[PDB]
Amino acid sequence: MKQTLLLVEDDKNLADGLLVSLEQAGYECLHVERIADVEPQWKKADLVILERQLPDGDSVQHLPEWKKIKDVPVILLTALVTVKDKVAGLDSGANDYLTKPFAEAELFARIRAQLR
Amino acid sequence: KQTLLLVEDDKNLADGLLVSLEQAGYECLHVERIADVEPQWKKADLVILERQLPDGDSVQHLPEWKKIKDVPVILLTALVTVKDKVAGLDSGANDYLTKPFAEAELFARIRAQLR
Repeated sequence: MKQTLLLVEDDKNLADGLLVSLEQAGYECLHVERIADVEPQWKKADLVILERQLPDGDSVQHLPEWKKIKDVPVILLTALVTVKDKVAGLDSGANDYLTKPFAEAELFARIRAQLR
Repeated sequence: KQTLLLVEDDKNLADGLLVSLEQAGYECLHVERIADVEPQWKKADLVILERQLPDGDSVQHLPEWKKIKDVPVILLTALVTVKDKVAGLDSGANDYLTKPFAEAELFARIRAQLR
């Protein structure tokens, strides 16, 4: 009875703070820190908050195959901020692309838009 | 064909933008005021919507229009703050792109909303 967000983030300090705000807002959260660990949790998520710069590669390269598993909204959240990065991320299947540093208020609003 | 409705009173911007959108294979409808939006709404597969129009702020009218038809809406404006973005998105917009923008980014975001 809560919408489940999958957060894929290897910056521990950021995820720590973000997960508290998301949980306080009433979301159920799953936290993964590597590309190798995304698939087992993918089907449980109602929306994926996905960083690109992960310890085992670039998640945008794996996003099309994840989309084949389940078509959930995906918001890329990364410090790869150029227009070329954004075009690459969105054309690989992402529904939105929020740059780091970001405002939690914007991330919350973009989550709502994807789940309405 | 996929039909785009552009709501833009900056004539020079719309002029150049409409040429790129038509060249990419989209059919385009151009509106320059809020009063001229409703008749075109139902024809659009996606609305590219500026906020700052001669007859007001379209964010005030966006919830109304969403009740007519739930079309993808990308706000395109120079109201660039988090407060503006939050207000725009919570009023029903699916995406919010700030001015100045890159046509390449807008094209990708148009694709994301229509797939």
